Amino acid sequence: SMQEEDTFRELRIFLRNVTHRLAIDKRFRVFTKPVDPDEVPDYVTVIKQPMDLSSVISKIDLHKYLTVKDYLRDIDLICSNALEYNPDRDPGDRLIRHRACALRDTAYAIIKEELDEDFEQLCEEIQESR
Repeated sequence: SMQEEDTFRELRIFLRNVTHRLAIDKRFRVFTKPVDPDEVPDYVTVIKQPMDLSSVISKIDLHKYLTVKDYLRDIDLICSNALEYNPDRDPGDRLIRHRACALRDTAYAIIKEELDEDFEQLCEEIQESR
């Protein structure tokens, strides 16, 4: 229905806003674009499902997220990829993992404060009906 389409549009608007707020945070710069294979040639062989905040915006605009849960799976993937690709005690690895964790915790904290649970439940019930 039109009302359901309005619901998913409202979802996309919310997701774009959250994603922008993550993308402008200096700590999360490393997560804002896909890894450049020229810079990091073994990346795509170790990490099977790359994800970044630019790709997240593209996916919002492609209507790939019909729930906040779906979105958070991609935020989680950004974080888990960083953890897997940079697992060493070295400070470069530790910094990125700390930032990856902060990206994830920040997204979740925003959503906890700003997403109405009934709005999410509505999205989920529309998605389930399709």
